[PDB]
Amino acid sequence: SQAPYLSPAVPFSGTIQGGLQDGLQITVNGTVLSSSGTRFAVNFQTGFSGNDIAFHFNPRFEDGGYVVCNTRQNGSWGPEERKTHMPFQKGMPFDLCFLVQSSDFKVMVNGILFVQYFHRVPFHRVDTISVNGSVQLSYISFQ
Ligand SMILES: OC[C@H]1O[C@@H](O[C@H]2[C@H](O)[C@@H](O)[C@@H](O)O[C@@H]2CO)[C@H](O)[C@@H](O)[C@H]1O
Repeated sequence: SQAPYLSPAVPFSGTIQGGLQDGLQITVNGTVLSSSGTRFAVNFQTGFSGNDIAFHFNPRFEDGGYVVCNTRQNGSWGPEERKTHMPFQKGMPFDLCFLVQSSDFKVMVNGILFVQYFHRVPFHRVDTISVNGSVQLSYISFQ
């Protein structure tokens, strides 16, 4: 029920005005760049530190393309999960939707379930979404 971020410049760090509460659905619509950059990441975190990211979703256009999901606590990366699926094209706007559940995040890419990720830390300590890399952001919205 929070008014969306329209065309946010991309290194971006903005507030989830009440934190992640269960049921919440968050769309990130953007478009991957053809710059030399070969990664971007959408991070759900505690604050603007970026030292503790409950859920780091990091698509990479290297090694053939693969997305890495992980969780940062006090500046130290837990074990990754990887899909080798890569749901994005350079040059095409994705509708990327994170749905918040009791046990997990369900990440839909263009309304098809891409990965589901199980919370390692609790989710209602998360107050900030940040995005960086070779992506341009049309919008981030809250539902
Ligand atoms: O796991 C998310 C972070 O990975 C970092 O690099 C990893 C690399 O992914 C992995 O293959 C292994 O070699 O350990 C590295 C530790 O730094 C990224 O640089 C970071 O941005 C996160 O994406």
